[PDB]
Amino acid sequence: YSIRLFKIMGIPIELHITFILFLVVIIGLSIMNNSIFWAVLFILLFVSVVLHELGHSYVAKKYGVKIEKILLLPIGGVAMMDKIPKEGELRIGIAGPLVSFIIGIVLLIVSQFFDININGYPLLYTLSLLNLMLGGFNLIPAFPMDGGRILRAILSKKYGYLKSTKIAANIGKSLALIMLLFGLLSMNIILILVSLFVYFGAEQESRVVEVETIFKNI
Amino acid sequence: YSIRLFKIMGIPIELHITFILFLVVIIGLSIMNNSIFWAVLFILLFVSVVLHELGHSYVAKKYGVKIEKILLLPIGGVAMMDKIPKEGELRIGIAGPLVSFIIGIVLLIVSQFFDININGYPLLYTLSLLNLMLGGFNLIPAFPMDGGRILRAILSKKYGYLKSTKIAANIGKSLALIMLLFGLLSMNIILILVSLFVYFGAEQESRVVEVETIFK
Ligand SMILES: [Zn+2]
Ligand SMILES: [Zn+2]
Repeated sequence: YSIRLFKIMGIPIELHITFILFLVVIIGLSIMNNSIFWAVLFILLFVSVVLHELGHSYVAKKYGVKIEKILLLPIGGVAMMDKIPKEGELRIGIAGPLVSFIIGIVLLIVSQFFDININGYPLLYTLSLLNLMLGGFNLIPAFPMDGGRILRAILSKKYGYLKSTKIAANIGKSLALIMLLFGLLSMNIILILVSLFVYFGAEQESRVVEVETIFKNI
Repeated sequence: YSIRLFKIMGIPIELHITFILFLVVIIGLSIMNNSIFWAVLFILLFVSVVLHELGHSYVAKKYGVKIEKILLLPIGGVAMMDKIPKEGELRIGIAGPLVSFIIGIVLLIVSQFFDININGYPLLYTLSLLNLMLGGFNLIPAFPMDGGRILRAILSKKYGYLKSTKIAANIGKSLALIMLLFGLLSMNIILILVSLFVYFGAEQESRVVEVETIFK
């Protein structure tokens, strides 16, 4: 159950229940206390997320418009697609990080010649920063971050799709575990919570790929 | 210890064993098959790391400027320095990743309108990708990648340098090890190799006192 919002660049943008309930809790927590910008941030963040998962989309269309919808799950955003070529990945993958990087580098320059001050925080400036992280972070050569499909790509035709998958996927698992060890060691929920997303995000890849391979190898 | 190479702008530039071992693996890999590429890459990487360690430098000179040495790793650079002005951390740390990032994003675009083919291998394109990974990789909160000098900072104020360094550095050794077990267990040299760079990278950052010698 998603809720229509509006279509941009010819792609349906939806809001998942999980995202709405999540948003509602945020909007509410932006009133139970005066955490004003916290709510606005969440909004900017996901607006930015939209665009990132849009660039990803575009470069993809120019390969097979399996792009039906685009729903925002509280953990970022997912662009509902279908079959994805193995010789188009490397592009579709970096596609999104470019967009959010460019957007971030521009809004960054401009947010030094003009911006909007809300209780001080310069929306323009703030954003560029986020886009920059969203751009750069999605480049760590690991899974589920774009840099994972990208690293697999560069590797694929040399280590075989499954092994080259496993490497990316393995490093995720690697990073996640360590992240956990310290989120669990300093008892800092968010660290922990994120370590789990990343990790099961990497594993969900080995599983499917792997299962698949076995099925192809008859 | 490492091996002297050459200096620039009055700063000694060295090459940690990390790069020698990595060199060695590449030289050997260029005999495993009729390479050109593996040698090419080592050069591209090296060049890209230099630039990464240059951005780190610039933003630094516009501050404390305390740049005495520069150790280069295929991962990044453990540019040995001292006092770090307030806001030089956060900045000097991300300074390098941005360079590596922009350089990578630029050459990436360009390498779709023009390139240089060496026995096939497209130099510009290749490059962009290394800088992108080299940029993105250094965002992992551990040593010696840049995401550690920055994690130390955010942490520092609540634990203090001496042990606040150990923490990040410890995170590295721990991360490394695990990664090793993976590379070791799946016989994937790459994991293994990086696993080593990382580790000895933490061993070399987790230092606090170093007694050298000089012959000028
Ligand atoms: Zn993405
Ligand atoms: Zn660096």
